[PDB]
Amino acid sequence: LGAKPFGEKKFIEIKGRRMAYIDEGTGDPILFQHGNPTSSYLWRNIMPHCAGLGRLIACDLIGMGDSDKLDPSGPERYAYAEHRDYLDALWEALDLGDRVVLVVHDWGSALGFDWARRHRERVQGIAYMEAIAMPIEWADFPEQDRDLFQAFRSQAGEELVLQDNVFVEQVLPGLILRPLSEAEMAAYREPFLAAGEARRPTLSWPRQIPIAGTPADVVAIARDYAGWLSESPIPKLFINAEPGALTTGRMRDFCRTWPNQTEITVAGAHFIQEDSPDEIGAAIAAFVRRLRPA
Ligand SMILES: [Br-]
Ligand SMILES: [Ca+2]
Ligand SMILES: [Ca+2]
Ligand SMILES: [Ca+2]
Repeated sequence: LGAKPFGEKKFIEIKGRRMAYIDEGTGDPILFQHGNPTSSYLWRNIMPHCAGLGRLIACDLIGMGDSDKLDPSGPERYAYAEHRDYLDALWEALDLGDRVVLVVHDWGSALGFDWARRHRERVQGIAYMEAIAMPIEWADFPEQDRDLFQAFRSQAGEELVLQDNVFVEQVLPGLILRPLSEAEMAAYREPFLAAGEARRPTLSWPRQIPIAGTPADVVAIARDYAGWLSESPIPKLFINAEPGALTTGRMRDFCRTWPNQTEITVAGAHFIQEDSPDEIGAAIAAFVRRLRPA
């Protein structure tokens, strides 16, 4: 529990942009990456469990958290390839070394799994949850939000997201089992208080999801790391959720097939970090300890 952020935000300029992140401690980094429509804040009650286990880092994706907005912004801004271009340069700047443990969720898993494949030699371990593990079909998508997501990927997505901020105000609270506090909702809605383009990142993300073959570039990237992950001996901690949301059904069947993997299930829907922060935190800290004996 806790509405307070973990650590203090530091800033660094990337491709003329300036991105925000948390960088606490020393040693090999334990990289936590949030997805849509959150920020580093999502890991505020989990990162504490890893204290003294390494350099704890949580980056705010471009256009998200305290990171700068891209401008001009529009229907083509914030696609996956653009977020990766900024995340790659941010991770390079932070001098992470070659024994990085990745802790990912949602789009962070898409970005994390991809970076991991491209930089496999540098990856010590991967702890993932409610992730985009492979390209999917609509039938694999959580039914309660299926029509809503098909709507984000239609001309109605602009009104829903840019005008009404649906992903932050409806999706987020809706996929967390416990009632959030006033301060916790403030921290999540802060980067998107302004109607219009400031919220563009939270609409471009659902349009990037590799569902029913589109978009093709993202599908290919996901087909890429899913293939790789299924055969990689890199240690993995799969934090499964009940009832879970995204990583259930076929995708979960698939993830349960990955090598050298430890699994645990915690209570939660999608943004499970809000429902079982300590169960998740404890597990990750244990995972890292076994990966870093001493
Ligand atoms: Br999304
Ligand atoms: Ca070293
Ligand atoms: Ca429908
Ligand atoms: Ca709820």
